[PDB]
Amino acid sequence: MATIHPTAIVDEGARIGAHSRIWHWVHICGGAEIGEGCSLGQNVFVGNRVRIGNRVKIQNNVSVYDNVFLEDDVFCGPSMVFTNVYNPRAAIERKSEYRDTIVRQGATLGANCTVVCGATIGRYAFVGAGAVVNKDVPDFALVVGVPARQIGWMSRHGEQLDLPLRGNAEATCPHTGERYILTDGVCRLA
Amino acid sequence: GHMATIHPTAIVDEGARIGAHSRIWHWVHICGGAEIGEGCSLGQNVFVGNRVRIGNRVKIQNNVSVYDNVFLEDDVFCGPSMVFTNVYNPRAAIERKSEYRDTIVRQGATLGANCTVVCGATIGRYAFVGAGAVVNKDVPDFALVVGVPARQIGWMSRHGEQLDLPLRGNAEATCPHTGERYILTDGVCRLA
Amino acid sequence: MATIHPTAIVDEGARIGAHSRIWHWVHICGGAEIGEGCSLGQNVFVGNRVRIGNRVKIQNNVSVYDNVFLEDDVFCGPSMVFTNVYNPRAAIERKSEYRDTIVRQGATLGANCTVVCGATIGRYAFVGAGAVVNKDVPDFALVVGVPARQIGWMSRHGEQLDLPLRGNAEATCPHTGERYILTDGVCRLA
Ligand SMILES: CC(=O)SCCNC(=O)CCNC(=O)[C@H](O)C(C)(C)COP(=O)(O)OP(=O)(O)OC[C@H]1O[C@@H](n2cnc3c(N)ncnc32)[C@H](O)[C@@H]1OP(=O)(O)O
Ligand SMILES: CC(=O)SCCNC(=O)CCNC(=O)[C@H](O)C(C)(C)COP(=O)(O)OP(=O)(O)OC[C@H]1O[C@@H](n2cnc3c(N)ncnc32)[C@H](O)[C@@H]1OP(=O)(O)O
Ligand SMILES: CC(=O)SCCNC(=O)CCNC(=O)[C@H](O)C(C)(C)COP(=O)(O)OP(=O)(O)OC[C@H]1O[C@@H](n2cnc3c(N)ncnc32)[C@H](O)[C@@H]1OP(=O)(O)O
Ligand SMILES: O=c1ccn([C@@H]2O[C@H](COP(=O)(O)OP(=O)(O)O)[C@@H](O)[C@H]2O)c(=O)[nH]1
Ligand SMILES: O=c1ccn([C@@H]2O[C@H](COP(=O)(O)OP(=O)(O)O)[C@@H](O)[C@H]2O)c(=O)[nH]1
Ligand SMILES: O=c1ccn([C@@H]2O[C@H](COP(=O)(O)O)[C@@H](O)[C@H]2O)c(=O)[nH]1
Ligand code: NA
Repeated sequence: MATIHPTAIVDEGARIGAHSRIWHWVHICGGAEIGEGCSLGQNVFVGNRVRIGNRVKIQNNVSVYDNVFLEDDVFCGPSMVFTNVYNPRAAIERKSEYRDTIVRQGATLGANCTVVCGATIGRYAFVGAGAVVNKDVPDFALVVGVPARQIGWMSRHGEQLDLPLRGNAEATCPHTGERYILTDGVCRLA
Repeated sequence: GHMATIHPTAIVDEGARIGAHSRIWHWVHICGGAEIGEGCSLGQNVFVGNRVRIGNRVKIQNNVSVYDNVFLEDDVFCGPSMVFTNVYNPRAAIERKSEYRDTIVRQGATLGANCTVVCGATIGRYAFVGAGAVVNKDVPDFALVVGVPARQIGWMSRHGEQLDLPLRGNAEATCPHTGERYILTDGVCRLA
Repeated sequence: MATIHPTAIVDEGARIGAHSRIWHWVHICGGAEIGEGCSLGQNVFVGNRVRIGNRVKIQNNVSVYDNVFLEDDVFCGPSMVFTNVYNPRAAIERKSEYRDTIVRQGATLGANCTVVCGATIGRYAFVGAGAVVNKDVPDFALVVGVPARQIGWMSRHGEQLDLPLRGNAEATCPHTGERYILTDGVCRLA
């Protein structure tokens, strides 16, 4: 019962869950699987070998290529960019050499960021606008820059935690008060 | 032949106000609340939201989404695939319509190709944002800013070439193309 | 001769060679010349004063504006960005001041990179994802960053060569055995 703009093209075979919204001039390939309550903005593209979970918000001009997997509650900001071939050359087809990109639950991919294929983006990570991610991003990490480097940690709500990057510590979300534990430089929810 | 108006493939929703002599190109979608002035150009796959005002002689290149809460004064230039935003710290599971921040671009400013403006910034008159920069703080009138994140490296004339003015302090410079005079007062540049 | 998606608009006059594929909602202007075996992805734009060679792969959301020239076997990654006016101001028409961008054979332009007009990108150069190029890129140079700086040398195959960044040296691609010579910091096939 997904609603699909009449100008969108959803190829036979594609599966789109209930309450999803597909906007103007979107193309979804027939292999694609998209969950419930998603939103796909103007000119989105989705390939065949793609799984998108529930409540995923994909803004305008995002191309979700083959070998990209988005867990539930992922946010893909305006004009952010995925890839699936690491070292493309026009003369050499590298279909068989695709690298996976996995975006874990609740991660936010800022506007106009780019993700080099092969990276995993952890749960509730936050990739600043314009960043170029070329390594794995820890759960809750705030990363910015070209290439992206970690400068802090972000709570689920989306504000920085008073927690060092390394070692062992604990902190609370400035909004909800919920506690996070850092152990050897890895952040988790308590 | 005849002058282009609004390409037939564009979708201009009922209620949109578009001024005379503006050109709207292929597969543009303009929402019903928008207002767009005279003499504007909107490139391929532009999107324009409802809560948007665009002045006169605004040139918006391909693949720019002028989302709700973005406001563009006369003579602004939005380069190819530059990107605006309206939520500072988006999370898919957190509704943030009530927390949008306005982005205001003042007269004559240039936003280079593939730059990004983090919401809430104000871009000053005749500012120049280099290609690919990421703006996350206000940009003074006439400032030339580049980089991720953007830092000021000079001052640009209205004509669009750097002025011989220091970044800080008091100074004066003249545009050699027009002879227009600029005055720097404690690091703030104005046209004389 | 090309295959053209029915939603594409290819203006009268445009020349597109055999075995080319034009995908959804692409607009090609009537002065354009595109060679054989090219692929133009979703929402590509091609201007009038444009020559694109053979086997050029142009991914989604690339606008090949007037005064951009792409040699054979060029790869333009997802949402990379060309320009033709150096210092745009909406009040001043600068058609007459366009600066050329020439991309030489086999160069790769990574996803979401940007090229400031006037640059020449050398043969088999490799511009990293997200870079902003504002100076000429040597043949075979690997450049990254905003603005782009050279960090190594890429073989035709698209893997770094065992060459110093500067100086005089030689190296061999392990995949093909082809030999490269670095002379005063200029790399060429022997
Ligand atoms: C649909 C499609 O996907 S089409 C295909 C489009 N694909 C792409 O555009 C992907 C382009 N790939 C890249 O940019 C890759 O990062 C490559 C090919 C440049 C990496 O090349 P490699 O030789 O493996 O270099 P390596 O990863 O060892 O990096 C060397 C240094 O350059 C840095 N670097 C590498 N790539 C980038 C980049 N794009 N931007 C900034 N820095 C970069 C690395 O961070 C490292 O520096 P550090 O040690 O200071 O962190
Ligand atoms: C339609 C739609 O708009 S959907 C919503 C899309 N919205 C977005 O993509 C916005 C993304 N937001 C951002 O990137 C923001 O800059 C945030 C959320 C990362 C800022 O997080 P904050 O915790 O407030 O960080 P803060 O602003 O204090 O910056 C900390 C440091 O990081 C730098 N920084 C922050 N963001 C960036 C960025 N995107 N790129 C590079 N540097 C950055 C700052 O400049 C500062 O360093 P400095 O002191 O040397 O100048
Ligand atoms: C269809 C269409 O094309 S519409 C037109 C769209 N066109 C554009 O968006 C082009 C925008 N132009 C630019 O970004 C240009 O680089 C300009 C105008 C900012 C250059 O301005 P100039 O005054 O000539 O500066 P200049 O080239 O001397 O550079 C000064 C310094 O800034 C750096 N710099 C210049 N532009 C950039 C940039 N975009 N990003 C990062 N650094 C930059 C230079 O590398 C130099 O630094 P360095 O000496 O430490 O390397
Ligand atoms: O002959 C033309 C002129 C313009 N455009 C479209 O208009 C945008 C703006 O082009 P230009 O900068 O020349 O704008 P104009 O001032 O001519 O509207 C281009 O990217 C294309 O989207 C086009 O398709 N054909
Ligand atoms: O089955 C397909 C194959 C390709 N594409 C479109 O073609 C572009 C380029 O695809 P690919 O790199 O696979 O290019 P090819 O060389 O196969 O034309 C994709 O981004 C889509 O726009 C598509 O819609 N369906
Ligand atoms: O009234 C609307 C709401 C949404 N959109 C399209 O949906 C995208 C997602 O909007 P939102 O879900 O972020 O509000 C917008 O970028 C645009 O593509 C519209 O065109 N009109
Ligand atoms: Na971009």
